[PDB]
Parts: sequence; C-alpha cells; structure tokens
Amino acid sequence: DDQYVLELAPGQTKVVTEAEKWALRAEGKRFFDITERASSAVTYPDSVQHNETVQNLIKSLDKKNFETVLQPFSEFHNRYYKSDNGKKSSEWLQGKIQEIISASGAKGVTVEPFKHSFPQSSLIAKIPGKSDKTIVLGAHQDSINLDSPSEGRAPGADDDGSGVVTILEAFRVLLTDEKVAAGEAPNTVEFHFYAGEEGGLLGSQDIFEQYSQKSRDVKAMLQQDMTGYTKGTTDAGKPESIGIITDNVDENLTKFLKVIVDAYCTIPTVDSKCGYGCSDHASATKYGYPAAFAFESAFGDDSPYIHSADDTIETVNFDHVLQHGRLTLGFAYELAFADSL
Ligand SMILES: *[C@@H]1O[C@H](CO)[C@@H](O[C@@H]2O[C@H](CO)[C@@H](O[C@@H]3O[C@H](CO[C@H]4O[C@H](CO[C@H]5O[C@H](CO)[C@@H](O)[C@H](O)[C@@H]5O)[C@@H](O)[C@H](O[C@H]5O[C@H](CO)[C@@H](O)[C@H](O)[C@@H]5O)[C@@H]4O)[C@@H](O)[C@H](O[C@H]4O[C@H](CO)[C@@H](O)[C@H](O)[C@@H]4O[C@H]4O[C@H](CO)[C@@H](O)[C@H](O)[C@@H]4O)[C@@H]3O)[C@H](O)[C@H]2NC(C)=O)[C@H](O)[C@H]1NC(C)=O
Ligand SMILES: [Cl-]
Ligand SMILES: [Zn+2]
Ligand SMILES: [Zn+2]
Repeated sequence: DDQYVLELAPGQTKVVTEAEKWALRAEGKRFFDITERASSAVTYPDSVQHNETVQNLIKSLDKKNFETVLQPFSEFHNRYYKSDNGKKSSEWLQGKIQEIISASGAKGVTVEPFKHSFPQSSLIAKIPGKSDKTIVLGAHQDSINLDSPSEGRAPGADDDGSGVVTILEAFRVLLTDEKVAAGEAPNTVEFHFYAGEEGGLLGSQDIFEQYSQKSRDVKAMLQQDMTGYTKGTTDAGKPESIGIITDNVDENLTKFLKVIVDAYCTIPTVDSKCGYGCSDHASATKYGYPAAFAFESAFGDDSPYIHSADDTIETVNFDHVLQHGRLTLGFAYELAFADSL
C-alpha cells in the first residue's frame, strides 16, 4: 500500500507501486489501471452520402482556432489527473466548450463534467438527435511528465492537446449546421474529453463501464491521440499520412474510417498496431462498443517529446491538425445521419 493493479494483457494482472507504474510507462508498456475494479455487429455505410454538405462545412474549419486554444491549454504547468492543475485545466476546457455552445444558440446541446475519484473530471458534450443511438468522438485532456508526474512540467501539446483542439473545432463547426443544432439528426453525437488517460485509461473506463451498465447504445467511437507531429514523417522522407490503428478496434468501423479519410482528407492512410491499453478506444472496446483510432503518423514516426517538458506547441503542425479536423467532421456528420446503424 499503495498497491496499484494493472492489466497489461487480456486477463493478466500485476500489482505495482506508483513508481513502478510510471517506470512501465517509460518503457512503452500500456495497461488498464483496474485497481478500483479489480476483477474487471454494426454495419456501416459503404460510401459517403453527405459529401456536398460536409465539403461546405469543411470550409468553415479555421486552423487559427486550434492554436488559439492549444497555446493556453499547454500553459497549465501540467494537466496531471491527480493534481489540482488537472482540475483547473478541465474546468477551463469546460468553459471553452460552453462558450461554443452558448454562442451557437443550440437549445438542446450541453456539456457536463463526469466525476471521478481524482480531481480532474472528464467532460461530455452532447448533441441530442432523434434516437439514442450514439456516435462518440474522443480525445484525452490530461498530460503527464513521466520523470515527475505530480509536479513536473507537462505542456502536453501533441499528447493530447492536439486531439482535444481537433475535436473541439469539429464540434464548433458541426453546430453551424441548422439540422444538427436543432436535434434533427437521426442519431445522437457526443464529444468526450477523457480525464486520467495517462494513469491507465481511468476516465474512459469509468465512462464506458457506466454506459454499459445503463445500456447506452454506442454505435461508433473514434479516438484521436496525437494528431499534430509530422516532422518525424518528413525527416524520414515518407508521405504525410493519417495513421490508422488496427488492433483492439472494430474491423467494420475501421473500414468506415478509411472511407472517411479517402473522401474528406487530402492525405493517405497508413496502418499500424499500438498494443494493449493503448488509448481510450481500448476502454470502449473492453466494454463491448465498436471503436476506431486515428493519429498523426506511421509507426515509429510519432512525437519523441511526449511525456516530457518538451511536448510543446512548437512541435505541432497545424496544417496536419486541420486534416484530422476534416476527418472528425466527416465521421461525425456521416454517422449522425446513418439511420441504419
Ligand atoms: C465531394 O464534392 C467535391 C466538391 O466539393 C468533389 O470535388 C471533386 O474532387 C475530385 C477528386 O478529388 C476532383 O477531381 C480531380 O480534379 C483535378 C482537377 O484539377 C484542375 O486542374 C487540372 C490541372 O490543371 C493545371 O494543369 C493544366 C495542365 O494541362 C493546365 O492547363 C491548367 O491551367 C492548370 O494549371 C486540370 O487538368 C483539370 O481540368 C479538368 O477539369 C476541368 C473542370 O471540369 C475541365 O474543364 C477540363 O477540361 C479537365 O477535364 C482541373 O481544371 C484533376 O487533376 C483530377 O483529374 C485526375 O484524376 C481523374 C480521376 O482519377 C483522371 O480521370 C484525370 O485524367 C486526372 O488524372 C491525372 O492525375 C492523376 C493523379 O491525380 C495521374 O495519376 C494521371 O496520370 C493524370 O495525370 C480530378 O479530375 C474535382 O476537381 C473536384 N471538384 C470540385 C468541384 O471541387 C469530390 O469529388 C466529392 N467527393 C466524393 C463524391 O466522394
Ligand atoms: Cl501516449
Ligand atoms: Zn495520449
Ligand atoms: Zn501519453
């Protein structure tokens, strides 16, 4: 005591100290932290159906908005989920989401905190549709410095500030569609900003456990974690691409994600695996929901600065973030209007 229980592979657990937990992370191992829960097909459209509408919404994306939000978000000393910094950064992000909702005038759209047993709350923004079939867009809002998690500097600009501002800007543009804002889409859309991802997927485990216990009908979940770093790709002489993960994800949903990238982005896809417990999509998968995951690059070309003080906004390519904004908008809109899910 304190003893943390980690799940490193299906049905395989290890009891560790907190220091050993961060040492595992530093070696590249991921896991679910299951300390508090110690014993714990959908067919998609074959092609895009709303190309004219989505192409017009894409013209409203503004890459200056990514940097306007990411700069002050990264100025929190860290956004560590067990720190008062992480409570304050979540409250700040909640205020930014609320400013977008209030300025849209969309009567039924809300954001609410999801409480956890640590100071940093997750955030869920909801766009009600005509049915409770739900499409989820996710990113994690916490950051960590693995050499000193509680008090170490962690700007978290790429990991995962980039994903946060990607889906926040897609959320803003979605609310400019009159039918979506009025609640007339056949399906409900939610934007999730997960707390405590760096501690072992703590916030997304809580959310999808509760959704499963309440029989929430999640028809698709897309996670984005690190959407901004292209220098590794360009240094290697490789084509700028959207990375698509192929393990711990739903195969049909991943095929649909590639349809979305082919239709709405101007760069190609590149497949990789990233292992067990890799990001918050793994929590959706664990609790039985179909999930997919996109990120910045091919395997091994991602930011080498993550989990340190050097994960700064100067490493982020906002033209690449814009490509992820386009795919987020297309994924959300096409599935919001997929009445056969
Ligand atoms: C959703 O909706 C959106 C709309 O919002 C849809 O957008 C459409 O998307 C498609 C696909 O992405 C686009 O098609 C592609 O468009 C470009 C057109 O680019 C213009 O420039 C060309 C180059 O011109 C320069 O160079 C010439 C050299 O001769 C100069 O003379 C010029 O001055 C320029 O400097 C130009 O050639 C094009 O002209 C053609 O189109 C006009 C407009 O209709 C005609 O007047 C012309 O006569 C001529 O037909 C154009 O003005 C093209 O480059 C793409 O063509 C390639 O791909 C075709 C399909 O594969 C293929 O048949 C062509 O031969 C061509 O192939 C060439 O390129 C390949 C690589 O790309 C090579 O491998 C190959 O060897 C060959 O060299 C293609 O036409 C639409 O433009 C775009 N439309 C709009 C309105 O935005 C979107 O499709 C929708 N999505 C869905 C439904 O999923
Ligand atoms: Cl990471
Ligand atoms: Zn991350
Ligand atoms: Zn991380």
